[PDB]
Amino acid sequence: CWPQLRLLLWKNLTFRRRQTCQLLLEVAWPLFIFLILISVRLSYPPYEQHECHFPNKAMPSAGTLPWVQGIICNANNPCFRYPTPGEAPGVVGNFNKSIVARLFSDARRLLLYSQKDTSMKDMRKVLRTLQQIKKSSSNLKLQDFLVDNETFSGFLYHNLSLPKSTVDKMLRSKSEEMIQLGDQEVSELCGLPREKLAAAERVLRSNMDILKPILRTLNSTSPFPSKELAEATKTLLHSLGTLAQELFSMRSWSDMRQEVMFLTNVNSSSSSTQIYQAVSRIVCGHPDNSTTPYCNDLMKNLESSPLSRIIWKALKPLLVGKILYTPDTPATRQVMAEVNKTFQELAVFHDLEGMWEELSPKIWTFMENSQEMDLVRMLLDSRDNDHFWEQQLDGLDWTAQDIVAFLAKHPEDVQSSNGSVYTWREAFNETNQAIRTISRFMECVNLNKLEPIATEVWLINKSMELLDERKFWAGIVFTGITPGSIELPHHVKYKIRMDIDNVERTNKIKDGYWDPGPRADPFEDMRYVWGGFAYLQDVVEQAIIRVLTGTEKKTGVYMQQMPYPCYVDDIFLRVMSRSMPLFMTLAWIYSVAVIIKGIVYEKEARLKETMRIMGLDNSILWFSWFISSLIPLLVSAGLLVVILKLGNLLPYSDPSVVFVFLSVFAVVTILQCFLISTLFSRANLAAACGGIIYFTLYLPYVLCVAWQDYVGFTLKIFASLLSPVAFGFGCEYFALFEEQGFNLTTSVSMMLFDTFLYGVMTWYIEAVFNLVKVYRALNFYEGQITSFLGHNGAGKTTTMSILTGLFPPTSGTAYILGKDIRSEMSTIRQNLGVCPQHNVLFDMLTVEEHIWFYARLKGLSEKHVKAEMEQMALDVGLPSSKLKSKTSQLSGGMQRKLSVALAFVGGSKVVILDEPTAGVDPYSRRGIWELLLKYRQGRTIILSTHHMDEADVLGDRIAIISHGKLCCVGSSLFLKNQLGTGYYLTLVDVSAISNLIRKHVSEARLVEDIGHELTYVLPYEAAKEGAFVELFHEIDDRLSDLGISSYGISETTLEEIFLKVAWKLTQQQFVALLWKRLLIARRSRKGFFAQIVLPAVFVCIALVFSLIVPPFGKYPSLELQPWMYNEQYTFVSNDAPEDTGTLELLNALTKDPGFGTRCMEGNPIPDTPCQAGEEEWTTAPVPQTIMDLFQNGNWTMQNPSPACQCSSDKIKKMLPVCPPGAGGLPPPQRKQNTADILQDLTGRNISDYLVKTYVQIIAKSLKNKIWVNEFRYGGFSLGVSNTQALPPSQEVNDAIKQMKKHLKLAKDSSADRFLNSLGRFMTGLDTKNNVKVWFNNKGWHAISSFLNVINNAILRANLQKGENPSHYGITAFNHPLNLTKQQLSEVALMTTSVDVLVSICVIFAMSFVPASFVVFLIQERVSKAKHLQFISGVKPVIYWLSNFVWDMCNYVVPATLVIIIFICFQQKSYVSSTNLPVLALLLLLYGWSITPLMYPASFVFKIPSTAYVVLTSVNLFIGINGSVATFVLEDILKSVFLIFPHFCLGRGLIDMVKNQAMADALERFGENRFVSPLSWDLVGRNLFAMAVEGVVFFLITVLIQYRFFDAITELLTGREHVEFFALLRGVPEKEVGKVGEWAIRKLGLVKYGEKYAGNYSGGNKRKLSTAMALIGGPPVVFLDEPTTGMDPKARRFLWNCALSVVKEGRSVVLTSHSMEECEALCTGSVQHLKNRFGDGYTIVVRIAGSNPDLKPVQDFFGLAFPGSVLKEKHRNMLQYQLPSSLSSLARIFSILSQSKKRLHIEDYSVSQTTLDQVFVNF
Repeated sequence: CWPQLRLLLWKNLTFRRRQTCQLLLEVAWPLFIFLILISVRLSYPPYEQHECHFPNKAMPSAGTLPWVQGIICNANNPCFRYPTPGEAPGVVGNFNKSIVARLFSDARRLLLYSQKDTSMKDMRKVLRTLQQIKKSSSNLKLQDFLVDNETFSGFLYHNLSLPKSTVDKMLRSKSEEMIQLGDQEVSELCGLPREKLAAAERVLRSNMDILKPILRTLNSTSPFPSKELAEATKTLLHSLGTLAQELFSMRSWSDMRQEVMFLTNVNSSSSSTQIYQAVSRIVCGHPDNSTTPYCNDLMKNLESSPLSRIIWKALKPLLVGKILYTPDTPATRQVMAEVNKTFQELAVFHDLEGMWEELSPKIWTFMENSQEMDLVRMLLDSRDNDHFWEQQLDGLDWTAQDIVAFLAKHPEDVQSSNGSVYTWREAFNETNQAIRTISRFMECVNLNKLEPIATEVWLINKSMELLDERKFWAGIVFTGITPGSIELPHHVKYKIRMDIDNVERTNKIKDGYWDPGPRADPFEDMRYVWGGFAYLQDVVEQAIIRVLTGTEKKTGVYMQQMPYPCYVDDIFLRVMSRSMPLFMTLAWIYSVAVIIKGIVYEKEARLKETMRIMGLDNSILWFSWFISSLIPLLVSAGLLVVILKLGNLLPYSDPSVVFVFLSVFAVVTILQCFLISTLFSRANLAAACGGIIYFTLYLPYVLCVAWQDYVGFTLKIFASLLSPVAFGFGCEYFALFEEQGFNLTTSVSMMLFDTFLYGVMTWYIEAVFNLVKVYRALNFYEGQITSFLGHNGAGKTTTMSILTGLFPPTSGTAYILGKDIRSEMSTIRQNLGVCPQHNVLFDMLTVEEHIWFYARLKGLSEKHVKAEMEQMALDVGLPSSKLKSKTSQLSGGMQRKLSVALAFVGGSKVVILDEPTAGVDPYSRRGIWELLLKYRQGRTIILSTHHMDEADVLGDRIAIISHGKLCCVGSSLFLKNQLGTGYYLTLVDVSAISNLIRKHVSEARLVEDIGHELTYVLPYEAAKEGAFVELFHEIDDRLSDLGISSYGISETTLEEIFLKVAWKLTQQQFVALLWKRLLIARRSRKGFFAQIVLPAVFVCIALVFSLIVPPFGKYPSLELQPWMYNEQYTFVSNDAPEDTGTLELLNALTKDPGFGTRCMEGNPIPDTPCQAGEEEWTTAPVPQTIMDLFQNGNWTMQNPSPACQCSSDKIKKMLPVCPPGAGGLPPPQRKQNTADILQDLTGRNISDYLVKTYVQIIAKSLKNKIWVNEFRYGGFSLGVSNTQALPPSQEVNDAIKQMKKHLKLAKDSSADRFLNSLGRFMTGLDTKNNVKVWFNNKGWHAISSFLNVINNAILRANLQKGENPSHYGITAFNHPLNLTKQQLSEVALMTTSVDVLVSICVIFAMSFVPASFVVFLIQERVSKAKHLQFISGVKPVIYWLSNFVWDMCNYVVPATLVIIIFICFQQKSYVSSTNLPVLALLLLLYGWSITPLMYPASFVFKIPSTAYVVLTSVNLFIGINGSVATFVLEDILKSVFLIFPHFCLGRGLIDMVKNQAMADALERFGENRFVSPLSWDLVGRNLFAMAVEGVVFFLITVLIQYRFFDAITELLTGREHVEFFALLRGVPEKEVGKVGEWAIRKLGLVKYGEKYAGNYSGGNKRKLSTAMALIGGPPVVFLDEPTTGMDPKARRFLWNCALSVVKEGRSVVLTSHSMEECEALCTGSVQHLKNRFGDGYTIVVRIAGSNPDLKPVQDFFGLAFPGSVLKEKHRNMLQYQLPSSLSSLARIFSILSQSKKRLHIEDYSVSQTTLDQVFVNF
């Protein structure tokens, strides 16, 4: 029915709104978490990087110069964008224009040409002709020695005192001047000017010396004596011109000098960036211990310079690196010597330095003076040969140094320096300085690194002695056989030992949680390049192959990795896609906690029972709660969608799918709320535990997704028991579809199936947890109230159960319901109102909002609802509070009145009331009575109560039920007439009155007497009128004569007719309290067994997590390093097809061995041989699409790609790269073999194909969603290097040999060794064939395994037909050696998250027993125990001490248990007194300390069972904060060691320091010898003492703060109940077993109220409370509410006990809220108040037959009694007051008798004013 659902929604939203506290937090919490997440996002901006290619790295197998260039130049993996020249499929290489390479090539070619230029022989022959044809013909400035055939004046001239000229007349201080002039002025054609201007001594001698030069022609054209000599001169001219052409074309020495002077250009040279630029230009293209102090400061400067630390640490292991060696057999020694010789090819400088030193004097002597030197002097000075020089030098291309060469410096003298200073002297000094610098730089580099040592232990110790010396590179270990130089194993496996800090960790084969990226960081990620491991592997494999096969080198291995495409990374986005369920379910867990609080609060107030009683079937109210909870949850889902769609958080989101998924999850979580709400009662505790349980439900998703083991039906069956796991699966699928936007439909279907199953389970568990009634005959006539009483058995419960108790047919009675319907309840339920004991407040929904809501639910709007206000106008007049204080909670007192008024809504015609009045009796009860009388005196009413005073005052027909069967029924006087005890007369000596009353009338008798009163019983049935009329007058006369004060009259109250018809004391109290605690510990299984067991399982789970977890410091793994990891395939490209060696390699690859070592029986252990896959050339069919064959061939074969990758800048920011839209190039042919489909990329561009294939495979993985990881790890491409290389090695060696033959061959081992080393170095660069290897650092150890496999293939192809390639093979491992002291200590003090988690779990487990103590203390603290002991004279200090002692006992016992569970483990419990006793005392002190800390919590908290969870959460938070504080360091540690007051945090810190100290001790003892460290050694004692002292302070403060209901012990047996209640106090000593029995003797129930386990309904609880009230004899006993509660017969028995206790005499004090009992028991005297302070006597008279006679009865009542009042009057019955109440009862009684016996009347009774009305008047 829609209106009732609408009203339910209205009330739910009123609950959500009016409190105005929960709703604000509800709205803000999702907002708060979103603000935090946005802060995190803006703290982690996306990082976008372009695709990058990596420059090729050269291994030692390649040229040594490329190797050095690679280690120095591309040591950073720069990420050049475009494909580098080395990435091309053809010839590899990057350092083509490098200056060093140009220098080396120029030097080699010039050396080859110089000895083959046909020059040396040419000048040798020219000199021989000079010394043969012209012989000694020397023309020096003053020495013209000429030996010719006298052709051109072939005569000798000498320079003596006199000028000698043996030609003609000499003619002869006019002689030295011309000598000096000739010494100075001699040139090509200056003779005529010389002799024409030779000072002033001409004329006399000028003729001879000016005519001789004419004949001599200054040797201009003279050199033409013979044709052969002229030809020799011409060929020498040509040869030297060509030599000059070459030495100018090289042009690299000038550049070398340029950078050399640039380094030292100025004194204060700038080395910030110019030095680095110059270095990079020279080597590549534009894009501690003290051995020698010079080297020490050089390397200090090198490492201290900016932007050089990485290169410094890459170079240091190479120039002071050291190699170790295990084997010692002659063959493996030969292999190691081959490695040594391969390395030593670079050791060519020391010999170069020695040769420079040796040859500098020779070169200097040759230059200073030589016949050829003079020949070249005179050759470059002429008129004709100079033109030949000019045309030759500028012949090929050009020469700009012609003039400089012509006029170069000569040893004769210095010409000039004003213009420029650049001469051969400068070149000589510069080269000498450079050679010296080279010597000084190189001598710091150790040459030899050769040391063979047999035993591995010695290898490890020497490695230690080297690492601690800062001098070590690596070591190699083989597995050989007995000493033998031949028959070396054909399948050799080896391991490499080297520092962990310079190698990739061998523990993991992958990166774990894969993330997109190139991962090419050399500082810490790519450790195989700068650590030298790859170089070690290359050299060892090269030596092995060379020794085995014996062939030459002819092989160059290079390294490259795939260019990872352009991408934008958001690790934050990955974290969101992984764990946004956590945040959204945090919002929803707070929401469900709020909803759980609301629903459990509604249930606890018993409002569900009220709703069930009146209409409101379970299904419809459940649906109303359903919708009310959905509304806010759907709003939260909608705002979550809005926020995620916008703000650049989760774009590419389809609103429909996300919204429907969120809605279904909202429905499911609301259902989970309904499930977890089905077994809870306490509101706040229920909300907290619902939050905790939902959080626990969420946890296992992480482990399920991480392990993902045996995926299949297991996932669905497990999700059928858990919603958040299914939601997380759906979220991961949505994140998957985001990138390219098990089955979602199947997940939703099983989610709905789970929803329905959970709903039906909830229903099952919820199910499992004139009225006439014909039964042995109740009749409730229309009109007037109808009471209902009963004591034995149900009596009342059965009636409510049958009428509305979910027991429609019956409850075990006759099958007759009543109301002549018996079938349909809805109509009467609309017409029926029920007011049970529990009230209806509905939180702060005003006070009258309940009225309108109930009226609308039952009645209708408009007219009907209007009635409420007018009836409200009669209900209570409180308009000021109505308009001001609407809430009912602050309106205290009328809550019962409000409930009964709400019962009078709609049809208030068959209303039923159960104990309508309960509280402050007088005013509230009178108001309820007036309300009932003035509202519903129209039709049937049912009323049930136990006070039995409401029944008498109310005008109603009482009904008495004893055992279901009716006992009596009718009006008060009606039933009293036939079943009423005598007529009570009270007065306030005794024998005188006794004989005055008894003798006058025999029927009178005594019943009971107590001080200051006397009661008598006069039966009225037998004879009343005569006795009274003759008795009271004389009673009053005697009272006047005697000392009696007054008297009064009472009738048979309803209860009796009901019953008949139906210092050592301190130790004593301490031991008593300890006995209580021991007894409660023994019993109360649910409160202590769990507390003792679940800490044990928590410690056990901590133990298993700490044990099963693999060690975190175990780096070495002995990985066998196979080229497979799980399953994959690679590619082999036959680039540069020339059929020169490459075919051999490829056919060796394509054999039974395949790639590596899969021979014999499959030597690799894990992968097994698994020989499968037909060796076949084949490919899968290509798709048709758009005829890609020629579509992709449209002028696009080598350089361009079939498609492009769109920039992922802003339109799409996906982690992968833009998909081209096609499958790249057509799939090349594949090779099926060795269980992996190899690929071939012959004649392919490679780089683009690699990127596109990577994109395709990652897309396929995203489709299948196998936790996407990189598949292809690399490959290799064969081919041939550049053919531009200079002639082969043999040519260079032969040229060096002929050079040795020339230039005074020296057999000493100084020049021959140098030239041999230089030849070997030059020949090393030769590479007949070369290969390139593709790798990727993402797959760890791929580099090493690929080197292994490629070198194995090279070995296989190099076999000389000896046998099958299968037997030949190689293997390579890596194994970091045992760590040293420093890093072992450092890792022993690591974060050790295992230690943190175990400490947190153990402290969390142990922080519970104090919680048990606190909950026990608080539950006994609520006005039950504390004040009880106060009344007992406890001096609470001793009680606190006893509780303290018991708490520590009941902690140490769990302490012993938990230490036993640790004893189950071994390491944590060491045998001696260093680890076990410290831990035991640690736990004992933690118990001693934590429990006093939380004692104050037992004061502020007002409700038990929630302090448990509250303190648990606080302890968890404190432990977590301590753990993170421990993790703050990873900057003052002292501040950490200052927060002692947090004992839990301190104890956790002590646990972790103990663990780390034990680890340090064990590792130190294992590694070497050390002193035993004690746990307390200068650390433990101080902190334990300070912790104990702080506990003392906390105990003191809590005690001083302490200084500045019924007490029933729960889960306690009747025996022990009474036992302690006897031992409570009273100094029983040995009477302990008596006084308690004495107590029972007053209260009886030796067995019925005793031996009973637990506690029973309030009756026995109050019985025991009153029994324990009178522990002994006190002067007074105060009783507040002596019997309030369920009182079938407890009233009479308790009253008898109280009046007996008064009989012994205790002056009991009563201040109960039940007036009738208090003033019927207590005596100032009640009789005096009700006689003198009361109103007139109440008269009730009964009339039969016809009512008319009511007219005269009142008439004379107003005549004889002018002062009279009437309060009640209906057909045939009426009531009178007569306020006068004078002349004693005698006169009025007699006159009424003599009148009404005459008129018609038959029955009457006169009573004293209602015993409570006297106070009501006040």
